[PDB]
Amino acid sequence: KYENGFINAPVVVGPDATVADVRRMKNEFGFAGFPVTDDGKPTGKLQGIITSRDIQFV
Amino acid sequence: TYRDAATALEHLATYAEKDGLSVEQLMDSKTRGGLTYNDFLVLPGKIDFPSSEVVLSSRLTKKITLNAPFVSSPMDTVTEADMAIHMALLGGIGIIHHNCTAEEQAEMVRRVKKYENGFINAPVVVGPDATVADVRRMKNEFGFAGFPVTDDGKPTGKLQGIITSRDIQFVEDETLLVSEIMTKDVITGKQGINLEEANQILKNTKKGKLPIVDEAGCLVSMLSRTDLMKNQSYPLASKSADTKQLLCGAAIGTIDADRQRLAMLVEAGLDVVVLDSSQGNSVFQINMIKWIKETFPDLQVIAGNVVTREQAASLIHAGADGLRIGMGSGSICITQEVMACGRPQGTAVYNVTQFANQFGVPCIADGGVQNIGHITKAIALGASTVMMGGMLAGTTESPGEYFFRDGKRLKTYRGMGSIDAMQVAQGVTGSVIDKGSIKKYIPYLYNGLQHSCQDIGVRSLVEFREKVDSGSVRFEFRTPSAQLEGGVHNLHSYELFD
Amino acid sequence: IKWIKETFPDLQVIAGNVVTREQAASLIHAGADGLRIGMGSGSICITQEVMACGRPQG
Amino acid sequence: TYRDAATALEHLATYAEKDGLSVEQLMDSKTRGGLTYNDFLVLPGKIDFPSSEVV
Amino acid sequence: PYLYNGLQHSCQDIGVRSLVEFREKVDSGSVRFEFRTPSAQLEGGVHNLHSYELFD
Amino acid sequence: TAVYNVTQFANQFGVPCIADGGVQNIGHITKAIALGASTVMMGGMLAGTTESPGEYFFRDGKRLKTYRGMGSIDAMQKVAQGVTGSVIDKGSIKKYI
Ligand SMILES: Nc1nc2c(ncn2[C@@H]2O[C@H](COP(=O)(O)OP(=O)(O)O)[C@@H](O)[C@H]2O)c(=O)[nH]1
Ligand SMILES: Nc1nc2c(ncn2[C@@H]2O[C@H](COP(=O)(O)OP(=O)(O)O)[C@@H](O)[C@H]2O)c(=O)[nH]1
Ligand SMILES: Nc1nc2c(ncn2[C@@H]2O[C@H](COP(=O)(O)OP(=O)(O)O)[C@@H](O)[C@H]2O)c(=O)[nH]1
Ligand SMILES: Nc1nc2c(ncn2[C@@H]2O[C@H](COP(=O)(O)OP(=O)(O)O)[C@@H](O)[C@H]2O)c(=O)[nH]1
Ligand SMILES: Nc1nc2c(ncn2[C@@H]2O[C@H](COP(=O)(O)OP(=O)(O)O)[C@@H](O)[C@H]2O)c(=O)[nH]1
Ligand SMILES: Nc1nc2c(ncn2[C@@H]2O[C@H](COP(=O)(O)O)[C@@H](O)[C@H]2O)c(=O)[nH]1
Ligand SMILES: Nc1nc2c(ncn2[C@@H]2O[C@H](COP(=O)(O)O)[C@@H](O)[C@H]2O)c(=O)[nH]1
Ligand SMILES: [K+]
Ligand SMILES: [K+]
Repeated sequence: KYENGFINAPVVVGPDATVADVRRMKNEFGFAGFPVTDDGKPTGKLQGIITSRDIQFV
Repeated sequence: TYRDAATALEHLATYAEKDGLSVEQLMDSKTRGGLTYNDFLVLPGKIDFPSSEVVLSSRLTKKITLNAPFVSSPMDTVTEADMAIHMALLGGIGIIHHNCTAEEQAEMVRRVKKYENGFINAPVVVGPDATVADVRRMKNEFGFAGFPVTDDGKPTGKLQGIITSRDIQFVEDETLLVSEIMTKDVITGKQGINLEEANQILKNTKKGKLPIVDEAGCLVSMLSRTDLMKNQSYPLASKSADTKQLLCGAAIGTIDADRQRLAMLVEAGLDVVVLDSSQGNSVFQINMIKWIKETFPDLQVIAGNVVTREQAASLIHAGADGLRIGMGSGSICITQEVMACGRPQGTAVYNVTQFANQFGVPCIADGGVQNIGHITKAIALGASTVMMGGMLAGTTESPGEYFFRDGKRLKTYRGMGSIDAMQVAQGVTGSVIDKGSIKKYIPYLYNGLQHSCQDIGVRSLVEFREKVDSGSVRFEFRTPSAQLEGGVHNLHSYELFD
Repeated sequence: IKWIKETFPDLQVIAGNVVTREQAASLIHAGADGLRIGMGSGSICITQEVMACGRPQG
Repeated sequence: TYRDAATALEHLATYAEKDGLSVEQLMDSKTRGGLTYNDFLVLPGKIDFPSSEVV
Repeated sequence: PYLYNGLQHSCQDIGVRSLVEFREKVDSGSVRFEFRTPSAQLEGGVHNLHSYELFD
Repeated sequence: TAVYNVTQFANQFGVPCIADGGVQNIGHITKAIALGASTVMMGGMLAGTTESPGEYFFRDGKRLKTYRGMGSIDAMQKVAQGVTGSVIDKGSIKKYI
């Protein structure tokens, strides 16, 4: 999973998740590029994306 | 029969003195005299706070204060730009060596000052007629890839767009012009805006840069997102309160030629100068000090080296803003064996600072420092900061090429008085073991000093200074047997950080 | 120490480590039933070199 | 508060003795006695001449 | 000449222009001294190096 | 001798062979391939590099990493045919390889 062309089952986050949750996810995986789906599942409806820049200075 | 335990604290008053020695009694030679760090200990006190609460704010000079009492020595095997940059970021400061041409030293100072910025002065720019090949050559040279695009290719030119690493990153045709690949619509800040205002706009855009332009649309300055990141990652960084640039120190001699050298260092943005000498109490250095205060009145001057009260008085009278203490205490130094002249570092620090502190002149304890214990004791005896040479040699930020010998990873470390460096030697050439990055090593020293203050029962170095002078902090001599017992002993083998 | 004497009054408490008169007085006042003396005197210990803090054991 | 630096040389007179020991005090055994070269140092002073001038 | 030059620099650091002056300033108590504990002697010499290598 | 005699047989079946063990330098790699090996396996040479697990410690004035055989008692504990030892630091394999 270190290098991909098409990433399978990318890590995602729900809209109701907090910045605290996203930072905890960044430390764990550890990247900060999580698309946002409505149900918080990888197969869910895309509603946006959150990146490192988005949470860097929150 | 036995006294009631409830009377334990009250019974302490029946004793004429607190247990252990005052700093006065310790250094009241006597009987015994001429001691160094390893000859004594600081006795523990009362803990009523966490070590994380301990403040290590320290005066480098009259007007300069650091968040940590750590100073890297001006030696060609310890402090160049890389060293000085990271010392400043981690709350200390670096003194750039002068075993080099004036131009080379000024360049090192300049790189330290330009490493972090608030408003970038004269940012690197590119013209629209430049090629991708040119931009890549610029990236390699500076090297950063964010360049605003001006019509004339001057920092003061009319802004027409911006070129970033992402823009050139996967361009196959290097002949393409900047005008073709650049981003034309760029968010800018208006001239006259202050730093806090400019930063917010930058934070809102989420872009790499924020160019500042005048009403005519000409570039005047620029912000960088990474500067905000650097501030966030290094909140204790030693920086100018106005420019946000890292503080930088540099060493010079006291000959007439160093006047031109210093002028070049000041132009590069030097914040503090160290007059480098094994015996600073000279007419030569005194004249240099006087010349600096009238020529560069805003430049802080550290004089030295000194080890006696008389030396200190002489240079303080000359106008020194700080003092460098140590003669022969250096790991790679031999002045005492060659000149018969020097002083045990512990006694030197005490007797000099006992005089100098009365004048609000901070003193650097220079040489003989190898561990956290040495740092604590130096400060206990009156030092405001400690200078480290050998301890920082062999770190990745140190300027050296690692070589292998005796099955050990080594870096060369040499005294500035050694014949090799000058090319009667007062230093020698040697090697030191690898230690890794100071990004780990300095926080270890920082954390260690906090715990040391905690055990002693002081919440800051300011408090530490006060409680020692008042006789509240207590000390104890170490016989040769006590020192062996104090260190590792009676083991077949043994293996601090990481 | 105080919490132990009121919770487990029959339990003997040894406090420490200490090396000064003042430390001893403090913990004795707290109710210590015994004291442990030593700081840096340990064969495998380095507190004195790392903390600049300790005392010759004698 | 801090003393004025201009009074630094004048303030030296408030001390009973110069910093360090006299040769008499060094060799006034005592306590300590029976020392050799490696047991002591000479403290530095004031430089107002080049070493080449030394006779 | 190395010893000669070295002794000149040593006199300079002490602040005396000759051995005659050196003798006088010591006897008058102007030249000052300091004991060296065993720790100070180790600190005064080369210390804490993996290896090391005066004249020539 | 092991690499030569095995590969002289294995090459006839198009089966590539790894030369595992005894490799310490570029010369060993060359000779192993010369004798018929298709690749070389390195253990000790890569131990002590930054990308290798786990943590460095200092002994005898040298920066070391623990290096042990899978047949050592320590390894089998989560008749020994291996031992536990140490190797010097080597830095990143991004430079070493
Ligand atoms: N997304 C993605 N594309 C890749 C990756 N590796 C190679 N490619 C694409 O594969 C194509 C050709 O790659 P090539 O240069 O032959 O190297 P190779 O794919 O590593 O064999 C190019 O379009 C690359 O951008 C990867 O890790 N991720
Ligand atoms: N963002 C993300 N990256 C993944 C995932 N799984 C594997 N990766 C890889 O991890 C790397 C992360 O990209 P990077 O730009 O370094 O970090 P990010 O921008 O914070 O996501 C890429 O090379 C991905 O191919 C995943 O679920 N999410
Ligand atoms: N781009 C740029 N950076 C500078 C200049 N002068 C100093 N710097 C510093 O270099 C750093 C730029 O790093 P970064 O923005 O990540 O690199 P870039 O995105 O490729 O420009 C900032 O911290 C600046 O303070 C300059 O003229 N141009
Ligand atoms: N629209 C617009 N694009 C910009 C601005 N600043 C930079 N860009 C472009 O957006 C892309 C990403 O730039 P940036 O994130 O600053 O580059 P990085 O610092 O290399 O990550 C590049 O193609 C830039 O030319 C801006 O203010 N507005
Ligand atoms: N652009 C920029 N702003 C800075 C820098 N250093 C401090 N600041 C700003 O100074 C203001 C005060 O922040 P401050 O509390 O000093 O943060 P700290 O320096 O981490 O303690 C904030 O707007 C910071 O963003 C820098 O290097 N660059
Ligand atoms: N006399 C003398 N002192 C030196 C020389 N090089 C470095 N020093 C001193 O030794 C200190 C470094 O000591 P270390 O940190 O290695 O124990 C420096 O701060 C500097 O004052 C030299 O060549 N001669
Ligand atoms: N018999 C035995 N072989 C081992 C053990 N541990 C490792 N080896 C082998 O020794 C090789 C290591 O060779 P090196 O690169 O250290 O010279 C490994 O690739 C593996 O094949 C062990 O405990 N017992
Ligand atoms: K010990
Ligand atoms: K020395």
